Amino acid sequence: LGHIVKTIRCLEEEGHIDKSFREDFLTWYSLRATHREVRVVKDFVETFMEDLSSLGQQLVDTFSESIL
Amino acid sequence: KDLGHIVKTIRCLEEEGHIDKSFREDFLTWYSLRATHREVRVVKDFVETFMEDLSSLGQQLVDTFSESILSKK
Ligand SMILES: [Mg+2]
Repeated sequence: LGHIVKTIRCLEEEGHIDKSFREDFLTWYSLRATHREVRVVKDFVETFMEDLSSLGQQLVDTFSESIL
Repeated sequence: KDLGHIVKTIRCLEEEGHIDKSFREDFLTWYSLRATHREVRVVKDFVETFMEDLSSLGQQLVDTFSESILSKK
């Protein structure tokens, strides 16, 4: 749930969604999203968090290689 | 403009626990003083991909939410 909120705040701060959407989405997610819809959201966010992790590794690897 | 994207990306990595403060600081030093033009290009491409993925995620979440509304009918 923390990942969902973080992601949504990031999207808002970058201008991809507005405040109304942040509120509506998070309310829906917590209280009205079905088990299937939650699974859909979680998979999208999970993929994103995995790609972010991978990016971290790539940056760390690039830095390290440059040093030796 | 790409510079702000790099800083955003780095903050994201830090806030998610992928890097620590020492790495962030060293990375900035490395980027400014030691990174080759190729290495800088590699960093910029990684960050661009991340900003595009973030945009895409937004669309996916908005579309999922929209679909959920329609399915109430
Ligand atoms: Mg986390």
